[PDB]
Amino acid sequence: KVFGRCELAAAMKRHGLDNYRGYSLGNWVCAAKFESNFNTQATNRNTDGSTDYGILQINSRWWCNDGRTPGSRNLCNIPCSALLSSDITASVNCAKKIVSDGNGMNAWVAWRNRCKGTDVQAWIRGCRL
Ligand SMILES: [Cl-]
Ligand SMILES: [Cl-]
Ligand SMILES: [Cl-]
Repeated sequence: KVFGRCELAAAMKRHGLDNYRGYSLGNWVCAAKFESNFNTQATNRNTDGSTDYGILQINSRWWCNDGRTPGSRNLCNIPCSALLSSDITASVNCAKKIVSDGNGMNAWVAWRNRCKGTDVQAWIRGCRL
C-alpha cells in the first residue's frame, strides 16, 4: 500500500507513534517519506546482506527474521514480511522498540540525514489529525 501523507500521519497517530519517545508525528512521517516514499512494500538489500523492510525500512540484522541474514537477531519477534503489510501495526510496534534502543531516531540514518533539525511539522501541515 502506498499511503497518502496525511493518511499515514493519521495511522501513525492511531497507533501511538505521535510524540513517542518525544518524537513528534512530523518526524515519523518525514522518516517514512525518505525511507519508503510511504510504500509499505518497500524492500532494500544492504551491503552486509541484511534487508530493510516496509514503510520505515526496518532492518533484518537486528529487528526481524527473514531467514537469510546470517548471525542476525529478531528483536521485534516478527517475520520481516509482517513489515510489508497494508496494516502498519507491526512496523509501528517494532519502531517503538527501535527508537527506545538508545540512539533515538538516529537509528534511521535517513532521518538523521534528511529530517533531523528540519521543519518536520511541514509533513503534517494541513492534516486533519
Ligand atoms: Cl511535527
Ligand atoms: Cl536469518
Ligand atoms: Cl541518507
